[PDB]
Amino acid sequence: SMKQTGYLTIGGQRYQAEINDLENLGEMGSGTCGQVWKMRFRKTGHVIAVKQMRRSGNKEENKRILMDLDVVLKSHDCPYIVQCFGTFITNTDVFIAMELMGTCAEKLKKRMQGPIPERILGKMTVAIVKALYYLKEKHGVIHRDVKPSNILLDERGQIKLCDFGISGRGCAAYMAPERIDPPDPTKPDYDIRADVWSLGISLVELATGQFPYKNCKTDFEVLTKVLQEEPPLLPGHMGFSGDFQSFVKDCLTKDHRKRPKYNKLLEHSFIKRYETLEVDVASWFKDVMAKTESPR
Repeated sequence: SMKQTGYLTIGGQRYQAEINDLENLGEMGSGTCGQVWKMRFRKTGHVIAVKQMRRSGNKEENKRILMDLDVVLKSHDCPYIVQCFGTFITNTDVFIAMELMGTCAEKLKKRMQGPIPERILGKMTVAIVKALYYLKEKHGVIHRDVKPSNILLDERGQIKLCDFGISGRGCAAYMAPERIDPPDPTKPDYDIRADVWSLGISLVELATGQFPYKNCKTDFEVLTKVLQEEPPLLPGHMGFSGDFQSFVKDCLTKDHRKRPKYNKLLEHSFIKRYETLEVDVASWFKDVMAKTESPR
């Protein structure tokens, strides 16, 4: 069992450590200053993310950080969920040391300014489905907020579900029909199928480089399109495999009673393919970052 405070376990090795052992390399991402830091563990050279939860901080927020951390700590055996290396507890702060990902899919799309290849999305789909399934099966957690910002990638070619909100209960953009409008009054609660829909939308957005409801000027207009319009499917003339089109058509079934749960999606040929097909996500990632690098 991982040493949950005063230690960092990284690689397979446990290191006694404390906050002064980390060099602060600044905000982990744009406007993350004061709260999530990129830091270098001086003893090993590892560069990690450190979330700083101030004791004086917002209480609801700290409650969510703690719930999410509880789930991350008990998700040590899931390869598809970002890992906690350890924590440091001082009189004024908790520092939560996390795996450092390069970017989320939302920032990746913004930086790319175009379609993300099918092969990359195949590996992504496998990782995220397996992460969501693990969460529900092991921890009883319905994620409730699947979208590109919660899908993380790195230069090692790993693709993992973000810790943010990973404990479950704008991005109304990704809301399933039945979540917008529970078709049964007497049994109103959406379930994991609503996250399936969100995954489908996310895939189409990433595959095309266009959010499927882009021409909407208000959040409510987007909800009206989700309900009134045919599900926004993959185009037929971008060379997408029939497996990918099917996978997405399945995820985007409007009638949630006919939409696959994770168990069923894990049988899909799209997933079976990308479980075993070798895809060099690492090289791809490094290449596209290099091609889109702005001078310092």
